[PDB]
Amino acid sequence: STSQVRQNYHQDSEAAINRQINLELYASYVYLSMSYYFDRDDVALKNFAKYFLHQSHEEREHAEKLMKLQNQRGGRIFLQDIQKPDCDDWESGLNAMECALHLEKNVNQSLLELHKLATDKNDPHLCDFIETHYLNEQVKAIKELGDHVTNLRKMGAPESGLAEYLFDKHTLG
Amino acid sequence: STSQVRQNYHQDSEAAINRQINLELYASYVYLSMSYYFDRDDVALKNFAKYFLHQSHEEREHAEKLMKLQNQRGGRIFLQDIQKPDCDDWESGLNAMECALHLEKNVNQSLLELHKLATDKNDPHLCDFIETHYLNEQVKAIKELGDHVTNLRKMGAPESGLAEYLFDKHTLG
Amino acid sequence: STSQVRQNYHQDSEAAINRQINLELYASYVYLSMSYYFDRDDVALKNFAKYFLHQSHEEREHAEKLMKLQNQRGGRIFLQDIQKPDCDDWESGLNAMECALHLEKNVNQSLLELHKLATDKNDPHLCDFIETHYLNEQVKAIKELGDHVTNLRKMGAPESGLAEYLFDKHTLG
Amino acid sequence: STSQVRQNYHQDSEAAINRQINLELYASYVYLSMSYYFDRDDVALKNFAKYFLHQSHEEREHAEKLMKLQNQRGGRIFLQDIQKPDCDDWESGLNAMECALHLEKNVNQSLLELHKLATDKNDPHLCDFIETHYLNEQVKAIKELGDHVTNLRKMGAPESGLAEYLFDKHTLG
Amino acid sequence: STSQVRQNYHQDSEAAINRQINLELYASYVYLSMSYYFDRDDVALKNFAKYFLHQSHEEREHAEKLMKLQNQRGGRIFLQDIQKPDCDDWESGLNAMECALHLEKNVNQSLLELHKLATDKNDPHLCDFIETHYLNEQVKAIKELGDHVTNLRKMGAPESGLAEYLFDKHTLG
Amino acid sequence: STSQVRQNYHQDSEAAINRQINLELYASYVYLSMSYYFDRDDVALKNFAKYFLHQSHEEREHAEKLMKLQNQRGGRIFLQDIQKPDCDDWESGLNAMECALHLEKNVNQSLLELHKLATDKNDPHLCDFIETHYLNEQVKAIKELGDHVTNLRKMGAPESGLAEYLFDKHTLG
Ligand SMILES: [Mg+2]
Ligand SMILES: [Mg+2]
Ligand SMILES: [Mg+2]
Ligand SMILES: [Mg+2]
Ligand SMILES: [Mg+2]
Ligand code: NA
Ligand code: NA
Ligand code: NA
Ligand code: NA
Ligand code: NA
Ligand code: NA
Repeated sequence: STSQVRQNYHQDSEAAINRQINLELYASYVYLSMSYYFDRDDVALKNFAKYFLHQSHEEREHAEKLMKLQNQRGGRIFLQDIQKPDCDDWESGLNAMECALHLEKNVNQSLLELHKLATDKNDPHLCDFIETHYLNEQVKAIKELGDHVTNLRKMGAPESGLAEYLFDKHTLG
Repeated sequence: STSQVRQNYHQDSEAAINRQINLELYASYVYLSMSYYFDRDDVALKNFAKYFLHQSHEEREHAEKLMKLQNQRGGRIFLQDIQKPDCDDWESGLNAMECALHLEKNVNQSLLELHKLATDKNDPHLCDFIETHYLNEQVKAIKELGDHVTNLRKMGAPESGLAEYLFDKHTLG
Repeated sequence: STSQVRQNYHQDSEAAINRQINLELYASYVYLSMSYYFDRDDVALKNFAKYFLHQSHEEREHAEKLMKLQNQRGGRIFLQDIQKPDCDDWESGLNAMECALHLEKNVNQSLLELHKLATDKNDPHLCDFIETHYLNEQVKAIKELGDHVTNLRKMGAPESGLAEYLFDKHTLG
Repeated sequence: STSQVRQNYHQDSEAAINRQINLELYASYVYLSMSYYFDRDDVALKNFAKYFLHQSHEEREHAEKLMKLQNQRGGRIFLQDIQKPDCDDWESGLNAMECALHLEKNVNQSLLELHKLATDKNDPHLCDFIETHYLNEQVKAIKELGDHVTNLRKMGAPESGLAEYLFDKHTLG
Repeated sequence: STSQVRQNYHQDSEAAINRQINLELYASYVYLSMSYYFDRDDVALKNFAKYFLHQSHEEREHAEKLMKLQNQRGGRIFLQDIQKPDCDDWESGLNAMECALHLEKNVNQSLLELHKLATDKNDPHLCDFIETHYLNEQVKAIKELGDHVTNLRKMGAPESGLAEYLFDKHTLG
Repeated sequence: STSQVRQNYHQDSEAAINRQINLELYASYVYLSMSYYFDRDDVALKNFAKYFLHQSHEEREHAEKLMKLQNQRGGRIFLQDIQKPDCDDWESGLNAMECALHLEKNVNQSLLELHKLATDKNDPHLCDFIETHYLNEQVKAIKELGDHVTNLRKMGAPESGLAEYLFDKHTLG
């Protein structure tokens, strides 16, 4: 039953990786929803749409890298349903950015818990994997989203539709 | 409530498009599962894995094009859960190819029903969208998968592991 | 007696590094033996020979990097005899691949013990060195060897000499 | 009061980062002093001057990267006075190299304490940041300075002014 | 005790140069603080940050040129502590620009007093050094900062966060 | 039992080749030790280190060519332990060069005895192999090492650390 390659890879770590895969696919789905919200004719913020579509594809890449890791370590991928996102209508550029920030922090928290588990199970390869490929990416993503939210609020989003328009053009464009 | 762009776009068509989006995302998820099955150390068919990963990304593209369609027509995207695939373990290159063929035919059937609905609602734009972007793609994909299955069976898959090895190399490589 | 550069470098870590150097040189020697086994006129698998020769040189590189580390930290290299490999005759491509897999897992285990020691001695530079340069290399090597073994067995190695021939050509060539 | 981006970032870590920023700016100032000591007409070792000026700029870069980190994590930079260096006159190429070595080891010790704090506060992002960007840089810098000091002493520095002259030319030039 | 190169270089001029070096390093430190203030997630004006970082590096260059001068004339550099800047939080783009303008005028005044001393000590080399490298630089910098402040105020900074956003984009970007 | 390719290849020649393989691997190991001795922070002669590392790799190449020979003739490689070198500390550039010279002469003597055996067994292929690939290489290496030793001694090595420094720079650099 044991993979010929498996070494120093705890069942709890394997399970946590499967959970993280699902979470990354979920985040991808959330970003896809946001992107196409901004593609609506009654919202029409092309660069918001592009930004979130880019994030969606990036999250899918993160999930696939975790799947690759799972196979590298001799664990077995078990996929679960990808839940639909919490909203169909994201209301505004600012609200979408805040929800993205919240999502990224939730993903980061899950990654930190995964690192804690890896550390507890004395799995330095897994710890280094998380550090190298995920934790700094998360910190940068959170910082960028925070910068965006700060700018939007100072510009007067979301009540100033001019604010979101010019943000779309000058930051995201 | 009505989109400013909406014209000749029936509610039933909008709903059918949302269903098709979900089905395309589901197919993408199935192909992702198959790809990483072939990436397992105890299966180790790199070109099967690559082939199915390519199909997964292509299905995602199909879903995104349907979402773009929905917004172009002034319908509203409503996402649903993406169900996990039917299998974790796809057993063999041949079995995976047969399941892919079955999936593609199911997707094609849904597209045909969508076309029938479009036709019944006198929506020529939608009809030609389906015809141009989807139906021929499906026919080609089904033909290719059928060719693959035929070759694998004649080669002696799945009991002849040499068969799958050489197919991986010479057809998919 | 203390090196002018030495800082936060425990004697036990220095000794463990010297042991790892020896183990890496040993692995290099094993791979050299395997390579030239496949170069025999009665075995004659040129790409097996090339593959194992590449691995031999890579292991030598790993040893030299550990020696460089030892000097960087102000430890002192103490070399030991490099034991001859366990076999002169590696029997088959499959058997050689299995022995390589076993060897790589043994090297990985030694590296994990070294990381544990570094962690216990609060030596983050050494831990990061092991993580960055060794642990992922080992995981990849083990995964690749496992893929090779899986393919050979499915193809019918080692009784099917056609199996090894075609593997030599299509995977290793 | 809490930054919107802040997550898993302890106040003690924030304070330790501010201290490290100050220490890096201090090291930059020390190297600046040494550089321009060697630029004096009565010392006139152009390549010593260039070497230490390069080190000064590098230390400034290290400080700025720590400031960037502080903002990335949602901590707040608090700058302090940069103390003047301990010497105006560094006496000789050898003495300057020894003082540089001592300084670099002090910086390294501070970084190791910072890593210990990060580890104790379960901050893997901060630990990885220190490991990736600082610890190996410090080990290399210490090794290089030790090599320089060894060469100077063997050449006969600082009493052999020919020694320092030829070292300036052939190693640092 | 007298440098072999020293000629027509008064002790008072040497002391005034040392004071100017300190002032230039101080200005560099102020600009560094401002830059990283604008890099905060709750301020997030990337081009303000870049502008002030550029100014910081330029001020460091000015200090180093004065140190080079000191050695060229055969004076001796005596470094002092670099005081921390007056603020940690610069409040706004406009406020930072006004503080920068005030700082630059203070630096200019010190340069003018230095020139006056040079003139009084009949040091034409020093006078022309100041004139060539510093005074026009100061005049330009003061004019640029004044233009910036004027624009920000007319745009409605600092209460109009849109003002600072668009200034960051169109002037500083 | 006899290789299908074996022709005019005496068992005594096969055994002597196996001994020579071991001797070449031993020489490689000696040079590796010397190289990393010169890489020590308290020795710090980078070009000595590079020179001996080059020699180490060259000796490995010589061993591999002998292994290739063995298989070409239809003999069978039997590897033995590679003994650790006689010293951990090579004391000086001059002492290392003298030990290298002694080693090379020992290798040359073994080659000459091998040639004598080949000649006695009327093996012209083996004789010309030795002549073409080994004997002149040895003569050149011995001459070069002798030149190095002569220069070092005349320069005043090993008591004149300046001697070794300048030799490292100008001959080996
Ligand atoms: Mg505008
Ligand atoms: Mg074939
Ligand atoms: Mg790490
Ligand atoms: Mg010379
Ligand atoms: Mg003038
Ligand atoms: Na992610
Ligand atoms: Na499709
Ligand atoms: Na290795
Ligand atoms: Na530093
Ligand atoms: Na200035
Ligand atoms: Na040789």
